[PDB]
Amino acid sequence: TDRVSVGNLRIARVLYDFVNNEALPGTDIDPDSFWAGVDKVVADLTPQNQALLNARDELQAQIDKWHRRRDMDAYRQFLTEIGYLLPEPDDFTITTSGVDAEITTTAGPQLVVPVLNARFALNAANARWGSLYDALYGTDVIPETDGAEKGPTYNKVRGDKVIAYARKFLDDSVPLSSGSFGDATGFTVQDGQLVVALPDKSTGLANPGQFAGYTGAAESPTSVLLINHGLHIEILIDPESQVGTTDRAGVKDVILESAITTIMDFEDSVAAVDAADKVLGYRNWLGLNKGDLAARVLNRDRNYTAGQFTLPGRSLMFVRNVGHLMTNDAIVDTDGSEVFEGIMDALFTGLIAIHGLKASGPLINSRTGSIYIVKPKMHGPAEVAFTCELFSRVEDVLGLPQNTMKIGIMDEERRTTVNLKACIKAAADRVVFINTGFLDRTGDEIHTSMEAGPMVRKGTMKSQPWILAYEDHNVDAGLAAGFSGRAQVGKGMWTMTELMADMVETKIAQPRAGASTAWVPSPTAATLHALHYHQVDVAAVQQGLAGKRRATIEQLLTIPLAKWAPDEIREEVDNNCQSILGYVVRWVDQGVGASKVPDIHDVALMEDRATLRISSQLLANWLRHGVITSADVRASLERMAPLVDRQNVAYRPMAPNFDDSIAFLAAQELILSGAQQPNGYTEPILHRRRREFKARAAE
Ligand SMILES: O=C(O)/C(O)=C/C(=O)c1ccc(O)cc1Br
Ligand SMILES: [Mg+2]
Ligand SMILES: [Mg+2]
Repeated sequence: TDRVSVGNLRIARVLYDFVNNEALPGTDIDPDSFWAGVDKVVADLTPQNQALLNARDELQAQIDKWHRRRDMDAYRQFLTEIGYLLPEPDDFTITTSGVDAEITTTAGPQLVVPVLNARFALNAANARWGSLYDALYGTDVIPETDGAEKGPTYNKVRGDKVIAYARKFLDDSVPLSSGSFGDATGFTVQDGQLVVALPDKSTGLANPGQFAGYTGAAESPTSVLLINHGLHIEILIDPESQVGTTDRAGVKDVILESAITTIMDFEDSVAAVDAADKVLGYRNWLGLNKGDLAARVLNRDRNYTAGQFTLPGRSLMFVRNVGHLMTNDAIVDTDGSEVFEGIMDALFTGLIAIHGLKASGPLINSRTGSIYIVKPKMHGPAEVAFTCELFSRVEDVLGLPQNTMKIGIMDEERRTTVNLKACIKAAADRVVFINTGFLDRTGDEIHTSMEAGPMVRKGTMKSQPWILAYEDHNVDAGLAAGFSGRAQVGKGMWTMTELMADMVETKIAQPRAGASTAWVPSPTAATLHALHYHQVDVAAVQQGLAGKRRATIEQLLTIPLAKWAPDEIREEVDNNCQSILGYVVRWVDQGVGASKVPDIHDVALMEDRATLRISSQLLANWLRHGVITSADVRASLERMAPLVDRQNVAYRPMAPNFDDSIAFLAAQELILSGAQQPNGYTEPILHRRRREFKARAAE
């Protein structure tokens, strides 16, 4: 067989060769003891890994039959009875140490990209610094009304509104003692503080401490760096430029620190179903931790006059492993059982990250000596304990000190939401953030209460009582554990990549709730979301909330049951079957784990496996209570399958041959058998069908 024999494992050759030729050299770990640890850890941990998965199926099975009989008094008592709801520990504080300042202190956007896409990943690590002019001019933040519409050449009417918008931002972030940046006619620093020239007057910063440094001669600085809320603002002064020649202070651009941290993703935004897929990922992740990823390059750090100092130039990177559910046949055991993909990610992504700790690739990742892993889709504290013990064992195999691997706990399952304090206590010496995964969180809420009744519509979940408590309950728990100045309190993702006007308008709510950070789709959306953290003082908002328990158990357990006309239904099912179809074609046919599919209302939504978990779970729920039928679902399936194809070279249509499309027939499975996946997860059906398409295409 092609696989390579090591203890009780048969490792696919391509993985085995990658780890030996690319990963291990540099880490001073002997390739034979490394594989010995791998075989040993896997054999050690697979049992209670599988035990925990059975506990999900068991706890769930109790809930399902409960609702086909049975109103929160009996319910809450029954959940704590069966071990779902567990006791709350005593108040405590996290002890995680040696964490980069990006996570303990700075507040600001958090970006997520698929790690299998290298040029995206390059742009994301490069996204710690972003032009504000390009994000304002490039999007709908400036309305494309009047004579300010983007064209094939640069539009100057639009250009000055960019400048005026940024001039205002400068006024509301770094105030002058008297006057406005819009009437600014010169910049210079004389005797250590910057003097801004005005028409008649000359004024300085109201707080002269927000001056951080500059480029060029202090006479005619090529730029001036400013700080506010720990976030850096660079004004590039070069009147040579096209934009510089027009601006009344020679200003070329306004650059904001944008992507403070990025999350390189191995889970819901990627398709990776055999050992060849994971190694493109792993190779990209290795390319980043070395600092030699190219397609062009990672950018270097930036230097300033204060003498000279220097700032980070790339976004500090996390990785997101997969959770505890899926297996992957990149490794099989002697009788053929696929090995748990969560354990593989920890060993392999961990080993790789030793390179992002040294320079001999040239570029360092963590300056405090930590490795940052996000663990999605945990179900309770005991699942957190296991991830901890798993990381502790990987550390031994890899020879690094205990607790180098830190956790990014994802509050995206119901059983961790109501036991959140127990969860963070479990990781208490490794946690570096908690984050409301509200899409994954919504799919669990539906699948957990599937037998309770018909669910409210998808749009309506945004305002349901459970969700609102869930968002405030997380911030409560974080601050009560010491997260301020220690660990990020993080919130969820803006999916609408073309509505930056609405994003700039409404996403301010998240930092106003005390979020240290929130998730972004793009380097551009990251820059705009950064405007929100110059407005709101996240650190001050956090202190106004400590103690304030604005949420109880009963608000978290309120199930979004409904109580609709035959227009509101046919519009929901069609809407759903369209975003399911449009995501799954690119998923099954091309191994693309994230795509922008316009919903029914011509809104470009960025989909992943969480959003598809909500959609398919939803129809699934409406089918189980007879809101609609199987043939009605099939109708909307066939109704829209022509539409995504015109909405979509080297691509495969779906209509009229619905039987002969593994992508179409997968989407149909995802709904019609939707209810029977463990916790409504979508990896099984997607992984079996992705591998199927490959198998046909190889014949
Ligand atoms: O809230 C969650 O479930 C969470 O973890 C976020 C995502 O997984 C995600 C959702 C949509 C999207 O377009 C990109 C992503 Br990265
Ligand atoms: Mg999620
Ligand atoms: Mg302030």
